[PDB]
Amino acid sequence: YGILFKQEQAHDDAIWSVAWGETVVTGSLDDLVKVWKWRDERLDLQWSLEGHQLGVVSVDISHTLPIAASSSLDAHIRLWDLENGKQIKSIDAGPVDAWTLAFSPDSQYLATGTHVGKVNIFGVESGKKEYSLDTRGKFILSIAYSPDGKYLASGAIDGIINIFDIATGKLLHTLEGHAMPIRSLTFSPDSQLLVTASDDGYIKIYDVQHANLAGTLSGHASWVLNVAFCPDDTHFVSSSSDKSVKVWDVGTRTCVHTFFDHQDQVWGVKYNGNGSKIVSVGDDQEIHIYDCP
Repeated sequence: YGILFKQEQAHDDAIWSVAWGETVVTGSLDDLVKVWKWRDERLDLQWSLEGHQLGVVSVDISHTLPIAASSSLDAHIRLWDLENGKQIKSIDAGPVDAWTLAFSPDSQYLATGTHVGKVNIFGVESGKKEYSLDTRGKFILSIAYSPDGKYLASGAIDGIINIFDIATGKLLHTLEGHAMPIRSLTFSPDSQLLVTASDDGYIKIYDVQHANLAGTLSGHASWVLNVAFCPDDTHFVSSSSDKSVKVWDVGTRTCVHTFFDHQDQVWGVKYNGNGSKIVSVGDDQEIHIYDCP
């Protein structure tokens, strides 16, 4: 493991979210969505996407199509054409009704968490709200689709996690788990495990089928801001307010590596397509790319 490339001043304010598709997409409070090309060991900026009127909260990239989606504090979601750097369309989510974004496995739907306790599912082609999942709870700070397309999970500001059945729209389970905010959750590539991160500094691992807690990892000294899975289905990576990025072994439930070369909160981490690179972004406005064996 090791630091491979650093882009200083990637953005002009905090970068809260990043997605890896060759192509890295970053969302920042400076209002911009930037598209970066990872090629021959280098990162180089391709597009600077203007349109949002206020800071960007979340971004995602479609798995099948060359598009990215951003949500912003300006109450809009924008879809972006990655091939030519232009905006496809802009959707009025509503005031604080658009926090974190995620494309569905097939990129026909885009889900967003709301301040009112709902997960709003938007249609990529139609631009309209196609349906809503209701937790009946509190500010939803994280959402995740299970790769297999069977489930959606949402983590709330008061520590409640909800697992929905995406084909019936019914709430299948509601977990107490944490009592602090859950700013990130992610399903594993085989859709069997659900890993959740929390302000309490603990990462919790749930089996999805039985819905029970499998383990808890200590290792972050402050808020866990992000968790993301390695394609090889065994590793995941976490980032935190404590300025560190950690790589974990799902099987042994232990830390394999920590990177400390960030000087502020690290908000975003993802593995690339073959799990040989990790990208990290945060408050220090830098993009780091790490090499993995």
